[PDB]
Amino acid sequence: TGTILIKNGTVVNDDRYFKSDVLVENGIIKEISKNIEPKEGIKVVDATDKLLLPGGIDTHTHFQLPFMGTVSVDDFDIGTQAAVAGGTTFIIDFVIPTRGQSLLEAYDQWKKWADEKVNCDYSLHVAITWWSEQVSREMEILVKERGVNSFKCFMAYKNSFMVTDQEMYHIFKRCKELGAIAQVHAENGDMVFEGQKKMLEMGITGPEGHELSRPEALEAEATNRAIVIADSVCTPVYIVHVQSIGAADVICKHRKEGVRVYGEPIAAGLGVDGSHMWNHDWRHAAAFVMGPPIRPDPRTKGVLMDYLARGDLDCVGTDNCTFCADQKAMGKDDFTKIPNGVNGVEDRMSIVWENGVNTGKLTWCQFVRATSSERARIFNIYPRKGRIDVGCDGDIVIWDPNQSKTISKDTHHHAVDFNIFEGIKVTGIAVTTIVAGNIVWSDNKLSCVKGSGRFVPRPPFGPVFDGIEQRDKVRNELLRKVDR
Amino acid sequence: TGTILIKNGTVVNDDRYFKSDVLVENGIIKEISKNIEPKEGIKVVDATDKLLLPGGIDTHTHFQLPFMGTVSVDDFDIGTQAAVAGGTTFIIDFVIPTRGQSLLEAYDQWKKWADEKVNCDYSLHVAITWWSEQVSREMEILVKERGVNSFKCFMAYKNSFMVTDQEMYHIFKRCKELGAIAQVHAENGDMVFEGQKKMLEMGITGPEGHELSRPEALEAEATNRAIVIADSVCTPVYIVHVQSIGAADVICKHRKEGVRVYGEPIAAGLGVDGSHMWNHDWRHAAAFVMGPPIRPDPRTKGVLMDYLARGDLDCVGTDNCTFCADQKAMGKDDFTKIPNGVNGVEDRMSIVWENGVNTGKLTWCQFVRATSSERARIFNIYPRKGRIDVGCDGDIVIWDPNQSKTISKDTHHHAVDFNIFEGIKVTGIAVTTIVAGNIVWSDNKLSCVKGSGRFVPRPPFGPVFDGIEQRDKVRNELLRKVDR
Amino acid sequence: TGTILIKNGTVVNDDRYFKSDVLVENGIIKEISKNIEPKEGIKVVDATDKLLLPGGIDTHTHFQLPFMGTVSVDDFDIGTQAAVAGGTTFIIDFVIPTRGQSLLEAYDQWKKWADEKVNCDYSLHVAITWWSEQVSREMEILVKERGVNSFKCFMAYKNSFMVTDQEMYHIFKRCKELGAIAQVHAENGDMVFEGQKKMLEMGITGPEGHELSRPEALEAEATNRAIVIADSVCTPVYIVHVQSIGAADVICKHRKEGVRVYGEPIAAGLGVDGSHMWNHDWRHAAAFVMGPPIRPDPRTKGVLMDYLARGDLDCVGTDNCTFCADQKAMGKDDFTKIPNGVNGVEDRMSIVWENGVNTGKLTWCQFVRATSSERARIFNIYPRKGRIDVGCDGDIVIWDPNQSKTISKDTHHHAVDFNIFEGIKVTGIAVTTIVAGNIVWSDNKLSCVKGSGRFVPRPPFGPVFDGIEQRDKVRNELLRKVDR
Amino acid sequence: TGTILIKNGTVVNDDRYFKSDVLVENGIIKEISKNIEPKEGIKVVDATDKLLLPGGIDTHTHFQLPFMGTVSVDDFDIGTQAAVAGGTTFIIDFVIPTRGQSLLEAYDQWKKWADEKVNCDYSLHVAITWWSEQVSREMEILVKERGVNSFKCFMAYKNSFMVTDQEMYHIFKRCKELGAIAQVHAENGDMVFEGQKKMLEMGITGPEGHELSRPEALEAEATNRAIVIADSVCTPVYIVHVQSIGAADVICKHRKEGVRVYGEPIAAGLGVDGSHMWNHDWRHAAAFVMGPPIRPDPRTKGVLMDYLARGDLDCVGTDNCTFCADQKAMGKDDFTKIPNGVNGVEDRMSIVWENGVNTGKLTWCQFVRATSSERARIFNIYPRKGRIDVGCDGDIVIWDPNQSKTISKDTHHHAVDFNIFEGIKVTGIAVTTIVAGNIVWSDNKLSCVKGSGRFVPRPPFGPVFDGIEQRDKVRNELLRKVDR
Ligand SMILES: [Zn+2]
Ligand SMILES: [Zn+2]
Ligand SMILES: [Zn+2]
Ligand SMILES: [Zn+2]
Ligand SMILES: [Zn+2]
Ligand SMILES: [Zn+2]
Ligand SMILES: [Zn+2]
Ligand SMILES: [Zn+2]
Repeated sequence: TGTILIKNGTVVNDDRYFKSDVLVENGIIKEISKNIEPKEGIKVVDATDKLLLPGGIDTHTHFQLPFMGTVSVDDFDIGTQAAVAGGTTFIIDFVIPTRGQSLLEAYDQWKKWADEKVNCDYSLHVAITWWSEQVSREMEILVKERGVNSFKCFMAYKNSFMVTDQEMYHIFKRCKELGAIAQVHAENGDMVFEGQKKMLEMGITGPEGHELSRPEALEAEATNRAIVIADSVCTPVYIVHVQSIGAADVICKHRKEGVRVYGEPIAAGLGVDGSHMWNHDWRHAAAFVMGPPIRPDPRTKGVLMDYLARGDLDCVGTDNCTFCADQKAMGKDDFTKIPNGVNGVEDRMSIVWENGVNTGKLTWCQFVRATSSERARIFNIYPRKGRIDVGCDGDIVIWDPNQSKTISKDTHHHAVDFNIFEGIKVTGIAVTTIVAGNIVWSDNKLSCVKGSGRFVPRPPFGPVFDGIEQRDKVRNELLRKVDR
Repeated sequence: TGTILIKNGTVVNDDRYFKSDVLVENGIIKEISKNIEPKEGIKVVDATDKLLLPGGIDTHTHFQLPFMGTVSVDDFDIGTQAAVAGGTTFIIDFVIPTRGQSLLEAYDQWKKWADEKVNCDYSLHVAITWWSEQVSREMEILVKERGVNSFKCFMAYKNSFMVTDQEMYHIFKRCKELGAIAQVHAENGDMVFEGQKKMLEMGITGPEGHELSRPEALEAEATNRAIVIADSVCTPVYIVHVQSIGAADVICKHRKEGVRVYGEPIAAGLGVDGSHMWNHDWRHAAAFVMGPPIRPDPRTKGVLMDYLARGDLDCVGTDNCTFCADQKAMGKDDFTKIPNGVNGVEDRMSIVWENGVNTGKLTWCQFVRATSSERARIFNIYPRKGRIDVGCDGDIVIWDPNQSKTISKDTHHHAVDFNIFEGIKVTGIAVTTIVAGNIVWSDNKLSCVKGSGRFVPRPPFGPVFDGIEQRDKVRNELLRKVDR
Repeated sequence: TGTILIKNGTVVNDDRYFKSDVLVENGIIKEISKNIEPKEGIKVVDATDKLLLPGGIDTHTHFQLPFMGTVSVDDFDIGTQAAVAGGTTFIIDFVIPTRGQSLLEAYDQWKKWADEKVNCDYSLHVAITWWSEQVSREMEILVKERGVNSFKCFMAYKNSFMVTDQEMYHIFKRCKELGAIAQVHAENGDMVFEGQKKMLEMGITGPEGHELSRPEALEAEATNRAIVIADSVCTPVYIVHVQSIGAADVICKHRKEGVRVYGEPIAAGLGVDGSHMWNHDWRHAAAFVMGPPIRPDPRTKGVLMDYLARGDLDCVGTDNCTFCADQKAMGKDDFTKIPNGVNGVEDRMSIVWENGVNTGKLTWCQFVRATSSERARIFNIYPRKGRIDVGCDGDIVIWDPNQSKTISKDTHHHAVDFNIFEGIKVTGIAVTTIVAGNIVWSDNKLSCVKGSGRFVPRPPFGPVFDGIEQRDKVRNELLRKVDR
Repeated sequence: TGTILIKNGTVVNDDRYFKSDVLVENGIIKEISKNIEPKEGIKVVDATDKLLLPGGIDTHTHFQLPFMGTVSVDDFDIGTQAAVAGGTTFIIDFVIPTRGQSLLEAYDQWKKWADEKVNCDYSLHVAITWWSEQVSREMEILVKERGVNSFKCFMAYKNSFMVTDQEMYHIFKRCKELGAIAQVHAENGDMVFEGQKKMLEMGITGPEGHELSRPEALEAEATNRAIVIADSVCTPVYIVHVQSIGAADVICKHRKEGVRVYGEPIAAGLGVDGSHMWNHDWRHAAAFVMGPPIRPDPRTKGVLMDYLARGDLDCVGTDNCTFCADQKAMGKDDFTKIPNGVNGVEDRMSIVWENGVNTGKLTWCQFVRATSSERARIFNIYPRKGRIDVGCDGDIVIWDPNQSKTISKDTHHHAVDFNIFEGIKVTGIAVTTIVAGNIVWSDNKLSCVKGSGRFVPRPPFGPVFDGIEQRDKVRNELLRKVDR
């Protein structure tokens, strides 16, 4: 039906929380009121002592990602099952063209894989893995016709996706022109390449070689450069998987001066540290490898959450990019061949809850901002997503702030046989998830429908562009020309 | 009637803006919709090309303040007329007991003056000008019975209102216990007193002696100390009239580490600099005198707005405390006897607009946050105030972002014969103000009703206390006792 | 004789290091040259592969301190033996008047205790434990007649030594007038008192209660306030035992803006952390108690050394204030009655060496600055002390950067039966110490002469006052008076 | 003779100042003593009420620089005359190979031009304008045979000298290996190129187009990147002409964490602001053009001096690169063709004095550090240069802190017919300069000898490399390899 009535709980939006019953009809919220009588035949859910949160939005997923002939184990079906079991009802995945491949053809491939499989709504960012006139031209079609308002370039990955300062400059101008946000994987690629060469030459072949090849100052430098270029163009920039203190500090520094930069920590960075790469077990060590690496500095995750609470970091993704032991073992004598990526789609919200709320770092409202509402505004799908209000989509999570769980591979819903949050006790979990007025997770069991989810288009010139027309006006250099 | 229909404009809340018509019935918003047909006999206002903002909330007013036998010239009637002519539909004024005077008796006096005169809704903070057991006891009655959730102590004014560290500690614990926010006038009082003695001893008697007697480092030091004490108690603190870079930086520093501190710049600090105290005309110079002083550092107001945009400063007050030339002239041979205070209730919003929006520093939504919605949440009157939503109070401002005006005493609605924003050109003004569904400002004319406004109670344990129970839990020192 | 020739070593001053032989005659350096032939009968020391450093200067000692009827176990004889065994040839101790006691009478007592006992040269600071006209007057005699140029006030110790803002202001003006540096024990005394009351009321009686009663934000706040007051007066201020990151950051902040503030970390803060106060053994825990406490934040000592290397902290003292197990046990049911103080006079230099040099944090020259030369300039006894140059005092340490040692009570030369640096392995120690051309430590044995050491007077208006006359000129507020 | 006796003045070194007479014999300081009797026939100079400073060292000169077929107007003869008239007795100039030209052949050319012309001692840095195996190989000969210990690469000048991150990495490793300091012209070259294209396309052809083409964030970004790369290699880096607040802040940030970075402000940055590029007169505007540009932010020069005083910036150069009106006019319709460079060799010290000492920002000793002694240590020519001590070179400046002068082209000793410090009143000037015991400036007149000056070689592995062997040890990544 997509029709359900949720009674006796507390609604929590990012502006306030309050006691109210919520009615969803034909997948849309119809009524919010202190007491809604159940009519004949309507399904009723009890949220006594529980919270109604807008469904989580995961801004950073890589389901079913092709890599070196193999593929990520978590795909669009299993992946979205895991999402809703953890309170996340919307994922944004990355289209990743091969070099010289058309973005439209790559986009077509991605949307076909998803449309068939998704158990919840989704949308897509497009990575700019190579640059040319035709690429520039296909960006316009994506934005105008294919519901895209976000593009991603890489400062890392020399000899493949890496772009230069001159290219990045022009990519950002094109983003500006089309009203798209510009995303950046920000590490100094030339130095990551020299550091990989150095570590392997020293015989440091294990996963720990990964962190040592790329310390956090290379992430902070590249973050700095990408913001300086973006501020010159005068267009919104978005730093994906901000993993380090240094890079977080850079973002805070520039934001303070009024620069239009957004930042995205991820569940791994908020939940674990990089000392697992020094584990004597190779399998365990290699399982935590991703890029940028999870940082071994112990104060890292707390500081990332501090910035998150302040709004100097905006929203939490996962970078969900999962590979099995056998796939990971491709790099057993060479850390550079370990497929990069960890899990998080299922556990993001409970990890954010445990490390943010239960530490006193985040209030309930700041948790909703950090996990749905701000993402929605940034990618221009608010208030359809990320808000419990009349007219908005009936995607809702019944959250129990008092139920405990220890996270383990033995009980997760990922297709991969390892979890980086193994043994971590959390208090506060999703006990029922509702997508389009339908229960898809409840009583510790999934009731998904494969291919239920829909693609959601994202118009250009959203909130991230508010103020920029005026900024362009006041920064006009003709205002500063001397008439001689 | 308190019933009105506003058509063809854009609603602007602090989360998003959108095209919609707004219907107000019996003083409450009834319907928000893209097209509302006017019924028979209903008054219709056109907001074509205009914005519908929640009425401004001024957190810091001193209408009709007794001082040295005389009184502030702007009172509760004329004062609230000026407010609505500038888009402000809610003021919070300070009850100021004399030393040894009952707070309840002082509160009774204040509410009587206001109830008779106000043209818009209001509420009241209570200053703690002296400390004792009975004071502590009357705070409970105020909070429980008299609708107060905010108390103010002074670190300045030696030999009168000043409190010591030990007193401030206990006042904040009492605030914590009652669920009230703790406000602070933060200057080092002992040093302000020695600096006044020094300046006058040097023969520096003019208004410029005022700034020199109290440079900004005394404000920053006292701000620092008040937050450290408040963080130890673990209770929300609120820094009133943050006038300086140094004090703003201190607040940012502590907030970053997760300290629960709020800050309030004022219209004067956002709109002018303290170089007017060096004006060769004594009258002009003395007219800008207030405490803390307006700062002569030119980069001050821009930096205050930067912090405001970031949310490191929360909301804008006025410290509206107006005196005429004759009153100001009491201190003609002694700056210490110049009655302290300037205007701003009328011009706050246009000044914030001109310096925030038209500089590119603030978006439209961040302007609403800075002028209504955040104040409302902080003082626990959201979403009744500071939001255009169904069920909320029909206090609305029709804002024209494109109409210009030069501010002058020759056209203002203050009772005082001087304006600190004289000659300042602003673009973006309130063209119609609506309080409780009734037009009170339109077509450049007032149509107020004296004593129309109501007192609005403010429950304790509002948003400013979210997270604190958990913080108390995790900071519990018994968790850190060694069992020997 | 006080005559000795040191051959084959490297001289290390704070400006450069170089190979040279050093000749000392009648206690003064006579010649520095690449090759000095030994004459008939002259004693020769070999420093092949070793360094010649200026004798260490310990700016902060409390030998033989009266406390609650008992006395510190390390006195002026045993204490100075321990100093030279560790490479320190000059101590500055604090005269501490009782409240209402004459400073001159207290000074007389101190100098009598020392003159009889010291094995190396010394001098004395005077604490201002109470304030009055007569105190102000005795400060002038001390500075003019008794060789003192440094005075100390307390912001902590409510109901005893604590001074208010108004008193501190006037004490600093008096210091300014007399050309003395103003030292400050910087903790918020009112809050330390409320925190002690709170901890004991919770039943947290052990040493860990000490840290919890006084977290580092109370040190940082008081440091901040003391510098703001000192900058207003325009006179040099010196922060003793800077134990925390927060307080170090405050000093860096102000110094950057050009404020005349100096800071003194101590060997304990550079060498250990406060987690020893949570030791399950009461004796061990209580042994690390001092004020301000050693901080449990693990990154503390590294950050203190970073600032030291930068010159944002100037020189290292010890706060050597030692008590035996039996004395410590006075506070067995009450941490507030544990006599405050730890050891360090012997181990300061090796601890600074191990944590500064061997970490790569300090060069050899920066080590000499941090342990002698900067102290000497600050307290105006340079280049007589803290430099190997012709004409300078023949106090020299033969340092072996390659000899290792584990520090222990079983081998130290302190009179106390406990060492806070127990079990710490250091590489780089003093192997021979020379005071006034005489060997007092060599071949792991003492050869001191009791009462050999002399009192060294310290003229007012030293280096710490360079620039201040010009600062007073440019800050003259009459330059900013408006002529009306 | 090179023999002179200076009586009645105060010696000022960077560690202390003191009254003493100084005797120079055969060009070397022979005796320093409170009273030196003049023998028969010895020349005596009176420095009653005056200061004896070590001769100024200018680390950054471009005398006689070939540019676009023309040459800088100040050459090695006239240039060194101007230097000594301003108290500077040592210049370090840059050898600048054309692309594909041998460094040795370029070095040979430079040394030939200088040896014939210099009136005071000099030495040479070598710019790395292109990178190859042979270049790498010629660096070794320069360091081992030709007395060079400093090399310079460019991050600006796309399509000519610019180097990439990968090249810069390898250049710094080569510097490390040879014990040379690595200098960096730090602006983002790709962005400077796009900004030049943009400004000219907008029709902004005047000198103001220069600043607008290259705001300070491009200097701060490139400064940041060069330090991150240098810190990874673990070798000393030196930022030349630090012109901006942003870039100064970056250096402070990294230095704090212990990074081995040095910074060089220049006299123009310390003395004037970039608002002269907006002068309505084209000639005046174009005369202030250099790269990076002088910054129009008014608080710039004060903040640069603050950092200088702190030692976060080390020493002052000039970037003396002078062109006449006719040469400047090459870019009359195109700011990109204006030959870049301003004057400063003559006025550096008085400008530093006026803005540093007379503001209260620098003491006398910190002025000597900033103008000679620190440069000498950094480029490894201390204490031969930058110190008044026995054995050191008899290059001395008699400084009058009380003599005033207004700077003008009508009285300077530059060959160019314009001065950027025109009309600036300074108090404190060089009244007599002495090079190698000979008077070369006195009684407002030059008495130089052309080709008197000598080339001074600079050994590798100087002070800038102290600590680095230990840093390499502790940073060894093999210490962090997991043994599996
Ligand atoms: Zn990435
Ligand atoms: Zn990714
Ligand atoms: Zn106030
Ligand atoms: Zn007020
Ligand atoms: Zn103390
Ligand atoms: Zn002490
Ligand atoms: Zn350059
Ligand atoms: Zn240059």
